[PDB]
Amino acid sequence: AHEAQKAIARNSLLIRSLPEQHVDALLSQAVWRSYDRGETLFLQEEKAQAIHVVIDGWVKLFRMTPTGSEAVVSVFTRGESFGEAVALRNTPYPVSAEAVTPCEVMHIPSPVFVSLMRRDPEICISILATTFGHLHSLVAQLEQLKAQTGAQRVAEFLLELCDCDTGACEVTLPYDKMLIAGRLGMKPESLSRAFSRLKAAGVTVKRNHAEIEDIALLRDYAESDPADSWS
Amino acid sequence: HEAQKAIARNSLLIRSLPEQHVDALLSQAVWRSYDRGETLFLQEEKAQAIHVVIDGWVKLFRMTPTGSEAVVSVFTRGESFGEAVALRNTPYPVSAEAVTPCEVMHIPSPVFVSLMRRDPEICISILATTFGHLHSLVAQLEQLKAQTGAQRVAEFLLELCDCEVTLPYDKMLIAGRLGMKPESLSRAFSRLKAAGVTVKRNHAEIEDIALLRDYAES
Repeated sequence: AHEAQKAIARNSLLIRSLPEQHVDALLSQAVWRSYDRGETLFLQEEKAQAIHVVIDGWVKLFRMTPTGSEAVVSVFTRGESFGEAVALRNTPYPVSAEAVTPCEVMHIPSPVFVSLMRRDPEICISILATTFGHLHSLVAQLEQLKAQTGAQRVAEFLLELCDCDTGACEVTLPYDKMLIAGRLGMKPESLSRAFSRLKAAGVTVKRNHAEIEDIALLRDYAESDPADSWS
Repeated sequence: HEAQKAIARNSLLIRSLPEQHVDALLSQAVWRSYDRGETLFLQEEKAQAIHVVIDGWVKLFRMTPTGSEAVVSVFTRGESFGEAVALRNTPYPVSAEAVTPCEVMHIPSPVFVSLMRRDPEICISILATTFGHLHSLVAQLEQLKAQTGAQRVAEFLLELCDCEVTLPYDKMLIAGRLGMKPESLSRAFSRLKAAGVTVKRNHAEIEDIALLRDYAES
C-alpha cells in the first residue's frame, strides 16, 4: 500500500538507519498528510509526537527571534527525515515547521518507534551500530580536501535531488532561492552565478523548478577537474 | 587516569553518551600501551572492545585479494573506532596497528552492549544524540567550500593542538586521511613554512597558533 511514497521514504536518514526486516511494519503505521503552501506542520513548544519524512515538496524549519523575526534554520525536501532527536527525547519542539511549497509528508508516531525499541533493545542496538558507522563516514569525509567550485556544488545538489542517473530531469524548488542558498552556505548572488554557469551544463532554473536536460552532462560538470574550464 | 579520561571524552563514543553514564563506563576501561609496529587486533578476530586512542597513532588496514594491505583509516588522540562492529558482534573487518608508540583505552564490548541491553532507554537516548550529530554533519558537508591543500593541512594541525604535534613517520597516512596526494601534502607543508610550521623528525612545530589560523582563514 502507498508503495511509491514508501519507496521515497526509504531514502531518508530515519528509514535507512533501521534494520531492513522492521521497516515494512513501521511504514504501515505511518500517518500520511498533505500541506498547502504556508501551512503549519508544527509549532515551537508543541510536543514532538512524530518523526517526519518529506515525500514531496519543501518544508522549512525556523525559530522566532525575541525581536520577533523568523530565523530559518533548515529546509528539507523529498526523501529527507527530520525531528528524530526531539521525538526520541520527547522534549518540546525548538523550532516551527511550515510548508514552503505544497507538501506531502509521512509522519511516524513516536510511540510506534519507541515502543519497538523498549520491547526489543536489539533493535536500538542495530540502529545505533548503523548510525555510528554513518557518523564515522561523515567525519572522515569532512576531513578530506574539497576542491569543487560553487557551480560544481550546486550541480551536485541538483544531481542528488534527481532520482535517475541518466536522461532529462526536473526538480521542483522553492520560489525563494535564498532558502537554497542558506542550505548550501552560499551568498544569494553566489547561488545566482552558479546557476548562470550551469546553463552551459544543461540547467535552466525557473520560478518553481529547475530543468536538467542531461544528468550525465551535469555529472561531468560536477566531476570535472575544478582547475579546468569545462567542455 | 584523569588526564587520559578527559582525552577519551573528546571521542565520538563518549560524546555520544549522556553524562550520567560516562564515569561508570570509563571505570571499566582496559588500559594498554603499544610500541610502534605492534598489533592491537587482526582482521577476522572477535570484536572484544571499542577502541579509544589516548596517545599516538593507529592505522586500520584490510587485506586485499592480492595480499596488499589497504589502509582504511588512521586515528589519533581523542578518537574512537569499532563501535559498529562491537555492537553487531561481527568479526573485525580490519587489522589495527600502532604506527607510533600508543596508549589506547579499550571499552570491552560486553560492558557497552550489555548496558544497551539492560536499559533500552539508555540506547534510545544515545540514538537521539547520534541522529542530531548526523544532521549536523550533513549540514556541514552541504556548506563545505573549497580550500587549498595548505589550508586543509593548517586546520588539521590546529585540530591536533590544545607548539608541537607528533605525526607518523609514514606520511602516506596523513595524505590518505586528508584526501590528498603525497606530493600535494609535501607542497602543502613547504607552503606552510611562511605560517611558522616546520617538520623536524616526525614532529610538527607550530611557532604560534593564531598565525597559522590566519593562514587557515582566507
